[PDB]
Amino acid sequence: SLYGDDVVIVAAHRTPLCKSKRGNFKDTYPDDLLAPVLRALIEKTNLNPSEVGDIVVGTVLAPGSQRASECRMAAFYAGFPETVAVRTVNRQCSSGLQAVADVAAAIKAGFYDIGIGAGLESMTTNPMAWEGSVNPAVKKFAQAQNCLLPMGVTSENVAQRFGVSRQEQDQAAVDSHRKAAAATAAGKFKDEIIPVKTKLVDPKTGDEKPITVSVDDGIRPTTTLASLGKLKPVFKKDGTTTAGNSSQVSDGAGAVLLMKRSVAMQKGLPVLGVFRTFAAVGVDPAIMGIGPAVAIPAAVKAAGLELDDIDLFEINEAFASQFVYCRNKLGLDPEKINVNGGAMAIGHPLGATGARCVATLLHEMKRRGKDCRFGVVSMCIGTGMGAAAVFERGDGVDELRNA
Amino acid sequence: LYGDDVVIVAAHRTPLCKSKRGNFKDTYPDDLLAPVLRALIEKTNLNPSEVGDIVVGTVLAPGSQRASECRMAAFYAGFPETVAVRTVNRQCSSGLQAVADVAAAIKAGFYDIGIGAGLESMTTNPMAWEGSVNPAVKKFAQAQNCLLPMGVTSENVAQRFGVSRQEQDQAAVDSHRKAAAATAAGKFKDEIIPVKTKLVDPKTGDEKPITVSVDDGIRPTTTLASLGKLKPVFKKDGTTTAGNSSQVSDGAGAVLLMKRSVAMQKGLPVLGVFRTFAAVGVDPAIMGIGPAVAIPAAVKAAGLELDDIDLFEINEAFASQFVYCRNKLGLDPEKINVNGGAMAIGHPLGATGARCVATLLHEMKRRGKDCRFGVVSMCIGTGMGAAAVFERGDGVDELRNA
Repeated sequence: SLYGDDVVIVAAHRTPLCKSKRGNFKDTYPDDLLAPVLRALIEKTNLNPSEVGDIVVGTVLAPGSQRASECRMAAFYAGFPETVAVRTVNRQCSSGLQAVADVAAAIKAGFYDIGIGAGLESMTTNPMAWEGSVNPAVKKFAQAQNCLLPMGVTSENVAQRFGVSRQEQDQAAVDSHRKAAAATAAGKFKDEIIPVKTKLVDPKTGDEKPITVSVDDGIRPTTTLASLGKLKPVFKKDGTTTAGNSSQVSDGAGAVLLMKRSVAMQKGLPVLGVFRTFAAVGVDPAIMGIGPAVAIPAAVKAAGLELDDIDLFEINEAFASQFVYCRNKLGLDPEKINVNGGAMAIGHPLGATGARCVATLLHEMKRRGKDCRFGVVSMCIGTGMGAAAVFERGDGVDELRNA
Repeated sequence: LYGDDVVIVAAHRTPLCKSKRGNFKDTYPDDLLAPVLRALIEKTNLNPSEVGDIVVGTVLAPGSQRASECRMAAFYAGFPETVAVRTVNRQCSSGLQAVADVAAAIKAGFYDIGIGAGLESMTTNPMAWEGSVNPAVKKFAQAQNCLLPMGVTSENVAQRFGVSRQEQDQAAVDSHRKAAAATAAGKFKDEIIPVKTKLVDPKTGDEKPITVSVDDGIRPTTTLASLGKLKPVFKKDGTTTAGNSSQVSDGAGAVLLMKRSVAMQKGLPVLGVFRTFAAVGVDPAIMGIGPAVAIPAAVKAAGLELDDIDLFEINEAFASQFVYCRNKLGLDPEKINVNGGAMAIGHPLGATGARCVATLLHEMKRRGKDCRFGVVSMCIGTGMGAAAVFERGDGVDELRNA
């Protein structure tokens, strides 16, 4: 593997993430979430958009064709010419990270030299609901039947099977809001976030007003064990999974600009990160939350590393039950995980998460300096999968600062 | 025979059947995909746990549900829980995109073996927009043009480039004639996996077991006269009809790819070699021109000239654009869709790009070493083209027992 052939990240950005239905993107079309982050990649690197080989968008809930069309339209809004192709990918909860891995694979394979891996979801717009009938033949395959379990039921399965208590779950949620509030106040999301200029429509009156959205509106600084303790189980009468220890339903987008190192160098673009490895593995659909416990070791091993060699993690907080389980199972230092908070506090627009987390991870690794050399993005995946990617810290920031 | 080449060791498809009225009208999408996934591992005697990913190109359904359905299909096919699955969507090219994604992943070192597949049940999933359109589209002409009916872009191509009604209808006549001849000669037997399913009789309401083994959309009695009776579908004065457009269909295709060195280790004969892939953007208003741009790109990348291509599978989305692309590129009509195309056998959107790899490679196999290079290509809704160059595999010639 030649140095100049490394797949590097030269920019990684995200919209704020907002609460679906009631939050600040409730009246914002999906294409208007994606376009700003696509445009930002171009504008921040001064890249001619015609040089982009593909735009790959992880996105989960919408009718396939309409959403792929919306992504094409977003690229046009963002100033891309007709010559730049666009596509979507779906590996459920991992889709945004899958998109980034697809671009890395395509560059490594010599399909093109520059690509955009993005993620997009408007959970305001698209409900999570099965349409039409289920093949009765599913009765013959128990694991296929288990693909139909509500995600929240798999959460309860994990908590029950592995003994994750209500307090452990709620504590993780308290920690997520604390860290997210602290990071926001400390300016730690300023670099990654692209503010979105949109509007709010009053359903009561019909009045519209503009708003510029810059912060993740799901963070609740008053979240405590006591407040979380009052919430009722959502999926099981004597259960432990609640709205307060599950990811938030959210709207948002993320985008990452990747290219061959040699191309970045020729263009004089500071390197934010280097893509190293990616793993996507199957696990029991009934306990899909265990995904990261299997995927992280796979990706880390592929990189020639051990778990102790990873300095920072973005492990999605789909449910506190499975987040806590994975952290404990892998024996990871809690202080190295979701250091600026996670999806319980800032939300989980399904397709956006995997891509936006690359931005959150890399910008944090950037700020933490050269010792924060390796980072992992990982998440569990509905229907029983885990994905993980290993990234290496770029030196662009240091070279600029010490110029 | 470089050990790192991405090779195809098996490529198969279901029959393709007319949506709503054809033989898969009562067949769930998972039951279209499962048989082809199973066939890939049975025919190669491969333990399914060795497959690194199953990537399914599929277009019309709600994303999450269909990705779930694909995981379910893999379970039906006998794959273990450890094998991951995902879907991709680049509209009409999705099935070919899936194959390219697997080739890229293998080349990149992500895994050594993968399945690229395509699936569509157009019986199950309508092509209709949901919710409102963003008012912003009015400010971006090219974005607005993404909302044009595919059939309107067909008219745009026919009018702009002067493709007559007769030229369009003749391509359809040819497609049915070739498909009929190929079916009768048994030329689809290698690629087709018969599907055991159920059919509800439209007149009696009885349910019967059937085995579907042939494409049910072929109409050997198709003539210029019969096509002439048809009325334009998209414009009152149009030349695009149901008869010179692809059929709306249900079906699936799947391709098993691996590093050459792994195929060699396992003693698996090589059906084809993946060489190059291009996906390019074009004017949405004339999306049908996709192949005229994508084919030269993929061929150039492979170090070849157009004349070096021995066989083409260029999707017959609309005779208008099919004829345009054939003419624009100056291709030998005799080397394109030699066993018929989508006007005769159908176009289940996501399945087409994958099933065409099977159609292409099995024909290159039968045609012998002279048929060395082939291309799969198609236009893409919203204004893209895709093309892949494949090389004919040497099959048993490279094995230990050669």
